[PDB]
Parts: sequence; C-alpha cells; structure tokens
Amino acid sequence: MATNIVGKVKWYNSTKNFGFIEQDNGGKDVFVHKSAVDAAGLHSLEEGQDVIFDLEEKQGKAYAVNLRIK
Repeated sequence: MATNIVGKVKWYNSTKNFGFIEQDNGGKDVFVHKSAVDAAGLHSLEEGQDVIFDLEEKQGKAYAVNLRIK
C-alpha cells in the first residue's frame, strides 16, 4: 500500500535476482523481486541506482514492485 516510492537500490545480486532497496532518506528494507523488474523489464540494477517503485505487502512483509529507474 504505497506508490511512486523513492529509493535507491540498497543491493542487488543478479545471480538470484534478489536484493533490497532503501531510500537515502531512511527508507525501510523492502526487498525487490524480479517480477518488479519484469514489470518494466528493467535491464540492469545494481547498488547506487535510484529507483522508483510501488510497494505492496506480503502479509506483513514489504516487496518492491513496478520499478522505474530514476
């Protein structure tokens, strides 16, 4: 339940296509799932990238979806 969120790729390991995202302002640990990549077909991510996403919950957990690169 959050849209057009700010954050930066906290870390991302292409080997598993998993990682996390935090905004520089103190965003929480929201994990990025490849479905979010696939939502836009984001070509590459690595640490440093500003990313704009939406956030939906997984029961009580947070996963980033709808990625857009800065």
